[PDB]
Amino acid sequence: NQIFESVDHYISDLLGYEDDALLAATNSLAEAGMPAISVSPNQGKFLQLLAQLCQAKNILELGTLAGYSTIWMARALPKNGRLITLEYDPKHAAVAQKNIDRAGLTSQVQIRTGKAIDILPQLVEEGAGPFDMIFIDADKPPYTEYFQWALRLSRPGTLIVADNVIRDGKVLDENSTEPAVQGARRFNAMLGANTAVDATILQMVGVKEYDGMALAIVK
Amino acid sequence: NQIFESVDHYISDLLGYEDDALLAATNSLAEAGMPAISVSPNQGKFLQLLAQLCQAKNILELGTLAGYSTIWMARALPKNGRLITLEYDPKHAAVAQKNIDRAGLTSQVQIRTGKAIDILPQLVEEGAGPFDMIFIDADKPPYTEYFQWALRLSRPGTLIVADNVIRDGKVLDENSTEPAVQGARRFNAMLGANTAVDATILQMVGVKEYDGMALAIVK
Ligand SMILES: Nc1ncnc2c1ncn2[C@@H]1O[C@H](CSCC[C@H](N)C(=O)O)[C@@H](O)[C@H]1O
Ligand SMILES: Nc1ncnc2c1ncn2[C@@H]1O[C@H](CSCC[C@H](N)C(=O)O)[C@@H](O)[C@H]1O
Ligand SMILES: [Mg+2]
Ligand SMILES: [Mg+2]
Repeated sequence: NQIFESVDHYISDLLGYEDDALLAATNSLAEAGMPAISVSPNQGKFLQLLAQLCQAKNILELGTLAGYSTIWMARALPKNGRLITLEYDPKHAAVAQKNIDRAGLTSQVQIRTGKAIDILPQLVEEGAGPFDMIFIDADKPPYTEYFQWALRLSRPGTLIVADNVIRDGKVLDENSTEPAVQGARRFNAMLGANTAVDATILQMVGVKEYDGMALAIVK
Repeated sequence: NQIFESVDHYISDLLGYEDDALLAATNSLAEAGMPAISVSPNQGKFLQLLAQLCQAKNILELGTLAGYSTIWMARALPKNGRLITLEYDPKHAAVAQKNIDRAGLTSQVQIRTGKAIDILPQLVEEGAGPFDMIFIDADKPPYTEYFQWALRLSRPGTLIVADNVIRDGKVLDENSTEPAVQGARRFNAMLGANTAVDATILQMVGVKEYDGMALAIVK
């Protein structure tokens, strides 16, 4: 439906201004054959505000892409704050690095290249946590296991956000053949069973396909 | 539409459990001849999570109705925490008081029966602030002025949430003659012009009509 796109433009015209660095991060996707699946401008503003509510000094992100979400959240940090972002595809990591450098965030953002499931245990061994806010936005089948590692890297009060857990309502389909839909359903079931967090799922509409984000606070 | 309602039920089954006090607050509406306009269960859980992220000890609410939103937020408070809620309709205030008593929240929730525009300057005279979180959800035309009073009762980092600021996308109609739509448009314009806060509007779908909430953090 057109109405959600029109209302998103109305909102971003008021409260979703994008500077050159964010517009250049979006423009970088097509040039590198990367999917146009960044958070929307209004979702970026929302993640920035959540980071401010957390008084975030240390943020962990799974799934960098071009660093669009990364720039929004890193801009909530104090100058001595750090965002670690994990990216499997070396092409995406190099594009994201250029975009972070253009944004003047080189000293605040560490891009680690590799599988999230390989790097998360390294972060625990290094004592990189606890993170004030964790954004889970990589491949979807392992969301459930990514959340278990996120808890190992959390403090009481840590906010864990997981993107793309509604998928146009396809999570209602118990017989879905789509691995990302199966991954979201398994993650959502895990969150429903979890005693370590208070959580909800926010349905989200706008310029992107109908979807949702899970928000979880570590008790 | 049906999909948004079905997905809302899926989410509330996982993460939106309502105890007897919440269900009794909902049931009180039809018995009392009150409009069925409480926040949804999943919106209630979201407000509770935001109050936890604020580490709220002092909460202000405009517009109590039967106290449904009030119960969700007051349950985030520590035992020495307080929520002040403003309700113009003495019948609504009496119904909310019974519902708050049933929830065991009598000691922590103060219902003030009168117009918010009359009571807000009383709270300033009393030094009742600052509030960690403010929920604006009363009559719609004066939302703009309620927000100015909310800033007078805020600290740096206060979260201000305003419900019902999208109204099924009717805020796109500059020629709307509906008081609630004009109130939302004027508030949204104020919010886009306001240099005292960082803010967004979240589009919302689910069991209620397509709408949205404004979220603002005081600088
Ligand atoms: N196993 C894995 N570990 C880490 N990153 C992975 C991964 N599998 C996929 N990814 C990456 O996850 C990303 C998902 S898109 C991330 C979008 C970004 N958070 C934004 O909103 O701007 C892609 O860059 C993809 O390459
Ligand atoms: N001037 C005013 N001052 C305070 N409350 C007002 C008001 N005008 C209307 N109201 C009240 O605002 C309420 C709007 S409905 C509030 C719903 C409630 N927050 C919930 O989600 O559960 C009604 O109870 C109405 O009586
Ligand atoms: Mg995503
Ligand atoms: Mg309302």
